[PDB]
Amino acid sequence: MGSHQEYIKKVTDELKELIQNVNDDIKEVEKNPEDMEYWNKIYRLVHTMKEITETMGFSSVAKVLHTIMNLVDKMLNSEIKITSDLIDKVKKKLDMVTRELDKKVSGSYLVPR
Repeated sequence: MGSHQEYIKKVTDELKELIQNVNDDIKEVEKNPEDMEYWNKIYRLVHTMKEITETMGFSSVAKVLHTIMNLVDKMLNSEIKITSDLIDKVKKKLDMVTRELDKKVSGSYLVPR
């Protein structure tokens, strides 16, 4: 393989740090739901996670991050508004990214082969 494995190693653990930063930011949104500055950060950090899993080829993982992109994009506009429980949906999906990385060693996403 004509690729640097050392790069993939870094990107894997930077993803855990990114999940930590976003879940810490979501704590401050549970405090201030209508904080568009915090949702600006979370959108752009989840964008970086999405780009990572798309460049790894994981469409199932990328789908989870792709839901957050659309979700938070709409939060920026008062037309849709930020529901308190909806912030918990963002959090729970972002929590799931770690548990979805747990499948990364297997790769058997329901298909027989």
